[PDB]
Order: sequence, then C-alpha cells, then structure tokens
Amino acid sequence: GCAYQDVGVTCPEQDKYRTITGMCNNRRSPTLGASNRAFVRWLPAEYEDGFSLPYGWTPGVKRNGFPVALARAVSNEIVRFPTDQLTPDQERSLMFMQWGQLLDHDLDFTPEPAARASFVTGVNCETSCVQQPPCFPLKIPPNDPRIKNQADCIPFFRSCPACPGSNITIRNQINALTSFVDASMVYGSEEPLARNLRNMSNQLGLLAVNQRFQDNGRALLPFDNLHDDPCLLTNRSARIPCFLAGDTRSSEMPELTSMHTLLLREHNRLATELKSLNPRWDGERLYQEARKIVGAMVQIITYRDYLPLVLGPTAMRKYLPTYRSYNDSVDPRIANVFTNAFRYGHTLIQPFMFRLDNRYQPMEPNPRVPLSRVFFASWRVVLEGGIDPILRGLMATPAKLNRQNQIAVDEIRERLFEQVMRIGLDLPALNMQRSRDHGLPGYNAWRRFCGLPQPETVGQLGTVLRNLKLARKLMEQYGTPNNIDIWMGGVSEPLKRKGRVGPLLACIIGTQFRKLRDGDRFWWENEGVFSMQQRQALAQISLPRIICDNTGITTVSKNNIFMSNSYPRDFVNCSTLPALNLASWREA
Ligand SMILES: *[C@@H]1O[C@H](CO)[C@@H](O[C@@H]2O[C@H](CO)[C@@H](O[C@@H]3O[C@H](CO[C@H]4O[C@H](CO)[C@@H](O)[C@H](O)[C@@H]4O)[C@@H](O)[C@H](O[C@H]4O[C@H](CO)[C@@H](O)[C@H](O)[C@@H]4O)[C@@H]3O)[C@H](O)[C@H]2NC(C)=O)[C@H](O)[C@H]1NC(C)=O
Ligand code: HEM
Ligand SMILES: *[C@@H]1O[C@H](CO)[C@@H](O[C@@H]2O[C@H](CO)[C@@H](O)[C@H](O)[C@H]2NC(C)=O)[C@H](O)[C@H]1NC(C)=O
Ligand SMILES: *[C@@H]1O[C@H](CO)[C@@H](O[C@@H]2O[C@H](CO)[C@@H](O)[C@H](O)[C@H]2NC(C)=O)[C@H](O)[C@H]1NC(C)=O
Ligand SMILES: *[C@@H]1O[C@H](CO)[C@@H](O)[C@H](O)[C@H]1NC(C)=O
Ligand SMILES: *[C@@H]1O[C@H](CO)[C@@H](O)[C@H](O)[C@H]1NC(C)=O
Ligand SMILES: [Ca+2]
Ligand SMILES: [Cl-]
Ligand SMILES: [Cl-]
Ligand SMILES: [Cl-]
Ligand SMILES: [Cl-]
Ligand SMILES: [Cl-]
Repeated sequence: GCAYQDVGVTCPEQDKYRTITGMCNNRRSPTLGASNRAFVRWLPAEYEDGFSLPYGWTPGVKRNGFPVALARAVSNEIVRFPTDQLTPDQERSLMFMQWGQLLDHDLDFTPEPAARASFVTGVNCETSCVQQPPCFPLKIPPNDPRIKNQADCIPFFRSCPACPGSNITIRNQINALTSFVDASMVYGSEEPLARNLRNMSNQLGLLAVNQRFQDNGRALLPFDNLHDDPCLLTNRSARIPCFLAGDTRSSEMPELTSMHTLLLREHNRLATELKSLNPRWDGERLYQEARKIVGAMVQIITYRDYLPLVLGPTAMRKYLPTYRSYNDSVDPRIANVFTNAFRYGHTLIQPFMFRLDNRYQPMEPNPRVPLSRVFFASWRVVLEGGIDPILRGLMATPAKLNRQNQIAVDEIRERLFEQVMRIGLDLPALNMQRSRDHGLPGYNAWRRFCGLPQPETVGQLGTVLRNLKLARKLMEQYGTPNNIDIWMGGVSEPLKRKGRVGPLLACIIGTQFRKLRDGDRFWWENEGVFSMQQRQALAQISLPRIICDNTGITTVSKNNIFMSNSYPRDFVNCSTLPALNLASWREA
C-alpha cells in the first residue's frame, strides 16, 4: 500500500474490458481505483500522537480538550434500545438493507491481521485483552448490561497499515477491492482469485459452481478453503465451509450469500445466451461480455433504484446530478471516511432472517431465525431450502427504520458473531473504535467539510438533531460535538425527506458515488462502452427480473424493489416482466 508502487505502469493503447484489479481505468494515473492500495483521505488523519496511535489508546490523553468516550459506553447509552419496540419501515423492504451490504462489498474491504498471524506479533487479539499492537481491544464500562467483568473486553484488531515501516508518513489503511462499481464482489479484485472463480474446464465462459450441492437443480457458490473457517463453527455436525466468491464476506449472512448466488447464476445465464447468439465467441469473450453486463446491472440498480432511496430527492440533485461525461481528473478512490459512513446500513438490520415459501407464507418449521444464529451459517443455504425462501423474505418484509431512540438492534449490538467468537461483539461499538483506528476526524470536522453548521453547545446540537434529548445524551458521553465519532453522529441526524440518512451522511455518500461514476472510464453510459442499442436494452433490467430469471420464484416485487415490501399488494407474476433482450450483442 505504498503510493510509489506501480507508478510506472503503462496502459494498453486500446482495451475492451475492465481489468480485474482496476488498474488502467484511468490511463493517465493507472493506479487510481486499483485494488490493494491506500484509501484516499478527504481530511487529514487525526491520531493521538499525530502519526498512528488512535484516540483512546493512552490513558488520560484527551481529544479536542475532552476525555475519549469508551465506544462500548456510547453504544450502551445511545444505541441500545428494547427490541420489542422496533419500528418497521413502511416504505423500504429488507432488500434495501441487503443491497447496501452487497454494494459495500463491491467498494471496500479493509484488511486486518489474522489471528493465525499472531505468532508473528505476540498477542492474539481474539483471546487476550492486552492492548499491544495490532490489538486495540474495546474496554468494558461499569454497569454494562451484558459484560459484568470489567477485565474482559471486546476483541479488536487494528486495520493493516498502508506501507508499514515508513517512519515519515501518517498511518493510512488499505482497500483490498476495486473502488469502481464493477461487480468485483462477483469476479474478484485480484487476478489469481478471479481465475479460481472461473470454470476453466470448457470454453463456455462460466463462473465455477458448487460441486457437492445444488439448490433445487440450480447452482450454488463453490466452497472456499480457509484456515480457521468460521462457517464450520456454526453447525458443527454439518461442517459446511464458507463459500468462495469475489469478496471474502459472502457467507457472513445467508441473505448476502443469496445475493451473491443470484449474480453467479445471472453471469452463467448471460454467458449461455451469448454463446447461442455468437457461437464463435471463445470462453474468454463470453466471460468478459457477461461480466460487463453484470457490472452494468449493478450500476443501474445502484444509481437508478437504490441511491435515490438512500439520499432522498434534494440530496440526489445536489450530490448526484445527471451524468454528463467521464472525466479523468476525478479521483475514483474510496475515501477512508466512506468505509465508516456507509455503515449507516447497520441501522436497517432486523433481528431475524425470514424465510417465506412459494405462497409467500412463513416457511415451516422455522420461518424466522435470530440473526445471531445465521452469521457464517452457510449450512442454512445448503441444508434449509436454498436461496428462494430467503429472497422472498427480503422482498416481502420491511427494513428496520432508523429512529433516534432506536438506532441498532441487540442482535448486532450484543450478539454479533456469537457462535464463532469467544464473546458476542457489538457492531456499533466496533464502528466507533474503527473510526478511531483509522484516524477519522470527528463529527464537526465532517460537518465543516460538507458545508454544514458545526454545533458547539448542547442547545446547538439539539437544534441540528431536532432532538434535545439525544443531544444531551451525546454531550454527556462525548463532552463536545467535535468528538462525536462519525458513524454515531451521522446516524443520529434526522432523516432527509424520502431518504434514510441525514444531511451529513447524504453529503459523504453522495459525494463518494458521484466520484465513482464520473471517474469511471467504464461507466455503462460513457460513450463507446455500450452501443446505443445495448444501452436501451440495459435500461430494461431490474432486480425483480434477475430474480425471475435465476430462481424458482415466479411472483416478485413491483418496481422499486427497495420500496415495495408488502405482499400481495406490491407483487406481480414474473411473466409480466420482459427479460433483457441481448439481440444487439449479436456479431455477424
Ligand atoms: C463447468 O461447467 C460444466 C458445464 O456447465 C459443469 O458441468 C455440470 O456440472 C453440474 C453440477 O455438478 C452437473 O450436475 C449433476 O449431474 C449429475 C449427473 O450427471 C450426469 O448427467 C448430466 C446430464 O443431465 C451430464 O451432463 C453429466 O456429465 C452426468 O453424466 C446429477 O447426478 C447431479 O444431481 C445430483 O447432485 C446434486 C448436487 O450436485 C443434487 O442436488 C441432486 O439432488 C442429485 O443428487 C447434478 O445434477 C452437470 O451434469 C454438469 N454438466 C455437464 C454438461 O458437464 C461443471 O460442473 C462446471 N465446473 C465447475 C467447477 O463449475
Ligand atoms: C448481515 C448484515 C451485516 C453484518 C453481519 C455486518 C457486519 C460488519 C462487520 C463485522 C464489519 C466490520 C466491523 C469492524 O470494524 O471491526 C462491517 C463493516 C462494514 N459494513 Fe456492515 N454488516 C452488515 C450489513 C451492512 C450493511 C446493510 C451495510 C451498508 C448499507 C454495511 C456496510 C459496511 C461497510 C462499508 C463496512 C466497512 C467495510 C470495509 O472493510 O471497508 N454493512 N460490517
Ligand atoms: C445442523 O445441521 C443438521 C443437518 O441438517 C441438522 O439436522 C437435521 O435436523 C432436522 C430437524 O431436526 C432433521 O429433520 C434432520 O433429519 C437432521 N439431519 C441430520 C443429518 O441430523 C441440525 O439440526 C443442525 N444443528 C444445529 C445446531 O443447527
Ligand atoms: C474535467 O474536469 C476538470 C475539473 O473541473 C475540468 O477543468 C476545469 O474546467 C473549468 C472550465 O473550463 C475551469 O474553470 C477550471 O479551472 C478547470 N479546473 C481544473 C482543475 O483544471 C476539465 O475541463 C474537465 N474536462 C472536460 C473535458 O470537461
Ligand atoms: C524506521 O525506524 C526504525 C526504528 O528507528 C529503523 O530501524 C528503520 O530503519 C527506519 N526506516 C527507515 C526507512 O528509515
Ligand atoms: C404466471 O403467468 C403464466 C403465464 O400466463 C401462467 O401460466 C402462470 O400460471 C402464472 N403464475 C401465477 C403464480 O400467477
Ligand atoms: Ca469494485
Ligand atoms: Cl477520509
Ligand atoms: Cl497495528
Ligand atoms: Cl465446491
Ligand atoms: Cl429520543
Ligand atoms: Cl414464488
């Protein structure tokens, strides 16, 4: 992750497809957006020592004039709420949550050292509570609702430093993925992985499929071969390993696995149709042309259907005006802050995985499973009915609504990864510790970056949040709004009209997606990428149709899948939805 690496790469004078790593998207600066490089910083890093130590590291060292709040204390006092009072979102489906996670996994993955590598550096962060690099465990406050022993801790490994061993540079972190919206969560962001994901036994251009199991005759993802596979720890008698995909997190919840599996099937379906249309195309051509369509589908669903429902209309117009042209001066890298701000989606998570049968009725015997029993539970996809019941549950049940007194559920705040760790983790608290690990500036620095007022007093914060009660709780924890961690402040803001983030997150997220679009030479609407006939055909795609084409589901949401969420009111027969017409891909 040193910036000088690959500075001298020359891009081919002409090319036809994206590289796997993202290299050579920008011909003038070929490393922009390429994988395994440092995040860009939109603001200078803020560390306790100005260089690398995170705020909270050294006892007694203040931040901006006030003591650092324990991340777990903030979670306990601000985020915790009684699950029985959860508010369903009347205007978003659970698919709105799940697309956000899948999309995140096209954009950024921040590596950290493995427990396996603790041999190199003393402390195993998974089992020890000692604060020694690379560990930065979360301390336990007094009166914790779950962890009564204050000598315990929540495990935490610091993110890998970019360019370790440099003594002059402020610590930064690495994005292992291509920043572009290019379906790298399907295809991989590194060349060896990308080849291993492909079926190289024939000339059909397919992605490899599971060789042990099928889902009512349809493909599943291949199994991965991991050291310390967490999926094996969920159902220990079944011993079903994690799945292999373009991104390493595909097994983290079966709803996410289902989306990965859907896109795998869609690739193979497209490659099959393109072979029929163009019998002389070899496997490499079929793979690249199918991959190019899948990437465009991800871009279309994301920008046409998803982002307007995140940002709301006024923030769309401000941060994502109509596309005009590719500009090679636009920096398409993921910003460090985005890795934390886009975790707003944790506020959308429901405490169960839901499964519905082919009458859209709760699927017996167990129509809902607590989320803390589905993490890494790849066995549930293989042995409990495949992806159809999960996809129905995503379409037909609501997202959780973010409310200022109902921020995130205890299935992730108290029981994250409980089956596979020595202790349940607290995802909101991890988000806050991670922002400190990454040296991110606090709430007001980001407000300033976004051109928004910076409240200083409890009364000013109450005005910004339109909630004096919440402002008082934040001030009691943090002392000053300058110290509120970006995720916590971002998700505390009242939501934009017809959106699901407030002004600060709308700015950060909208800015990021504008750069990913305007700085992408392979953006699907850029002149020359597709023909005009192909662009017209692609405008007909939708996530409901992809579901129709690749599953046993024959009744699906009406368009906006992310808004539709109530059956049968919002549903139609697949027979009424035109399939993507590939006629304009025919080459004589
Ligand atoms: C690379 O791409 C090729 C071509 O697509 C793949 O080949 C197919 O792989 C699938 C998945 O394993 C094969 O499916 C299975 O067929 C078994 C019988 O095979 C015979 O019959 C077919 C014709 O129908 C022939 O093509 C084949 O050569 C065999 O003669 C069935 O017994 C299987 O069903 C059982 O297993 C599944 C789990 O796998 C259970 O769910 C079922 O309940 C049942 O117990 C299964 O249907 C398919 O036959 C292959 N086709 C061809 C043409 O080769 C490669 O798999 C792929 N490689 C990779 C790594 O992805
Ligand atoms: C089943 C749903 C989800 C999870 C399980 C889950 C879990 C995590 C974890 C454990 C992390 C890392 C925590 C840490 O810092 O140690 C994490 C990071 C990120 N998320 Fe989470 N997430 C689930 C769901 C979502 C949704 C719906 C998201 C967005 C709409 C979302 C985003 C993100 C992002 C961007 C990150 C950082 C990724 C990176 O490494 O760069 N997640 N999530
Ligand atoms: C682990 O997975 C196994 C295998 O699917 C589960 O066992 C099945 O459970 C159902 C319901 O009780 C039975 O009808 C099957 O006959 C069982 N199969 C086998 C091979 O035992 C088991 O319940 C799962 N365990 C946990 C803890 O989730
Ligand atoms: C690509 O984007 C850059 C950045 O906006 C454009 O350069 C700006 O152009 C305007 C209008 O001519 C000038 O007023 C600015 O001073 C320029 N800024 C910089 C940093 O050069 C550039 O014109 C765009 N390219 C195309 C083809 O539209
Ligand atoms: C960084 O500092 C360490 C310890 O002082 C030293 O061993 C190493 O040579 C330094 N690195 C560079 C590039 O000077
Ligand atoms: C969907 O439409 C097809 C074609 O008209 C029809 O055969 C099928 O029965 C319909 N399915 C449902 C569930 O309405
Ligand atoms: Ca990508
Ligand atoms: Cl940043
Ligand atoms: Cl470290
Ligand atoms: Cl396999
Ligand atoms: Cl409140
Ligand atoms: Cl159905």
